[PDB]
Amino acid sequence: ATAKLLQALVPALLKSDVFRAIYKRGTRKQVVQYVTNSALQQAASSLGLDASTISQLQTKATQALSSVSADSDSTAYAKAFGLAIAQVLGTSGQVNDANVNQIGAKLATGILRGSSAVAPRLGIDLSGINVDSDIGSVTSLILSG
Repeated sequence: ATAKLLQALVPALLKSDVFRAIYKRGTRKQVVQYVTNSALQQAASSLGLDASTISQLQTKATQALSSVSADSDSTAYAKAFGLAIAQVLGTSGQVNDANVNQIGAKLATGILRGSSAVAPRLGIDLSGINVDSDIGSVTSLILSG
């Protein structure tokens, strides 16, 4: 399900105003790693995944983040999330054609909500950003677009 999983999740992250405000060009690497870890724990645990699968997701996300340059834009971070998620969940049995879009929407929901919950205390101002509407917009992209 790797292709359809990327096609659901990554466009949602690319179209998200929350994601663009948090995963900004030049963000300190430790700030990105922290928010990513927190967002993936929230998103993956919402799917009920076992702890070993979540650990593998966190390792793969760290490896994907290490490839993102300091001059890269938010688009490169969205792709890194997709790479790690598709590497861990694309072929194990957690995701198939019947649920791939729904899994993408639930992961996008958890990544956006989980990132927004911790970004302010890491110094990232989310003033003015309507997370509820942002999440509704990108899940609607996945289910209708």
